[PDB]
Amino acid sequence: NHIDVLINGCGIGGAMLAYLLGRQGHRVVVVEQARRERAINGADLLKPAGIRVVEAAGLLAEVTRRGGRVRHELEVYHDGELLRYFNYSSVDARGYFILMPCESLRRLVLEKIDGEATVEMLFETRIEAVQRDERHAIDQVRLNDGRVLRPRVVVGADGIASYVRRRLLDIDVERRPYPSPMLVGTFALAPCVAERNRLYVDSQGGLAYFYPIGFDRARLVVSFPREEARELMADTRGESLRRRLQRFVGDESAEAIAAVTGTSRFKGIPIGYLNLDRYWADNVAMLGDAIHNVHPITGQGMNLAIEDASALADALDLALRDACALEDALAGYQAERFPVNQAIVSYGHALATSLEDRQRFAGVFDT
Ligand SMILES: Cc1cc2nc3c(=O)[nH]c(=O)nc-3n(C[C@H](O)[C@H](O)[C@H](O)COP(=O)(O)OP(=O)(O)OC[C@H]3O[C@@H](n4cnc5c(N)ncnc54)[C@H](O)[C@@H]3O)c2cc1C
Ligand SMILES: Nc1ccccc1C(=O)CC(=O)O
Repeated sequence: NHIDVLINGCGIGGAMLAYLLGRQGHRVVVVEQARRERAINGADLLKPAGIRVVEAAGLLAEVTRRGGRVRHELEVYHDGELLRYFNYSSVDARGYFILMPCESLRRLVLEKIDGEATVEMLFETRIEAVQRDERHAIDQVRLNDGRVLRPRVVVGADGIASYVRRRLLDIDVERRPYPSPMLVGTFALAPCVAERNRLYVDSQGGLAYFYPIGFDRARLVVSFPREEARELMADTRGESLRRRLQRFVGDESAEAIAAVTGTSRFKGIPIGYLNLDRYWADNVAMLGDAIHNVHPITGQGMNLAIEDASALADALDLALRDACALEDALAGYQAERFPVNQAIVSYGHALATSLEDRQRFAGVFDT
């Protein structure tokens, strides 16, 4: 019943890790509490560092074949006037980003895992209990199907409310909510949205970000102070939201506003602030939202899960092929990822708290 790696969670992070380890013939069991087909919804953005992972995994061609869109521009408006235009390819030819729904990319990765004979995905399954040895390493894990496994490594890829973090590592994280929630809705695609990503903010705390997703749809991500957000979502025919948008979204995006036909299909987006001091202990390591939570205004939640998965796959491959001890590989993982994750967590908070103040917001961008 010896395996190399037990991964708790089959989100984008855990799926990517499973796939990269499986490609090397490592014996992997992935435990996921949900059904495989549970349509989750998540982040839509891949940044250059995430794209590098997807490309190295051999998946980049397939991403655009399945509705992923290459982009290299963003317009940012404040109080209806253009504050910044960013052209990410204006120095770096490979500066581009990709818009790809998390669930589409995850389905692609699962299709690859289906072809890897050393990886076993267990859906509608959870860990029940673990047993530690005299060195304090997890050596036996019992699942709620009664299966017992003996993994060399246990990974928490189990997201924002990580079971591994809370129940195996005994970490409690301080909750510090933001006063403005964020919501995302999917609408018909207007030509203006097809043309260029446009982010709008105003001095009263409003945010509206319009961008295309898949072949023939568009997202609108909004943020308002909580009580206002409540009132705008309550008028379900969308008239209050559309008129609030018209206060800070100019006519370039008028057709995108008109596409907002109601509010009933908006979904909340979680908003945390976290970067754990330790990404690992003993033979247990964590990735993605289990270890950090970035403000979703950064767009980077999926991207950082993928970057972490790739780093952790590198570290675990070294340890499992006996190129170094596990504790040294896990320390190297943390050395590599902690600074990157820390910068984006700090930057997300700096963006979210500067929105209303035009000069400060611009200053956060310039870095
Ligand atoms: C609707 C929505 C919109 C979002 N939009 C944005 C955005 O605009 N910008 C942004 O930066 N981020 C956004 N996010 C956050 C982003 O998707 C996450 O950062 C990303 O999914 C993290 O990936 P992960 O693999 O670490 O965790 P997840 O994708 O959360 O995957 C974790 C997996 O673990 C499983 N799991 C949990 N507990 C257990 C258990 N006990 N046993 C077994 N399995 C378990 C879950 O079922 C899940 O499949 C959004 C999230 C949502 C839901
Ligand atoms: N990148 C962003 C910038 C401002 C507001 C929201 C987002 C996102 O929410 C993108 C995503 O869905 O990953």
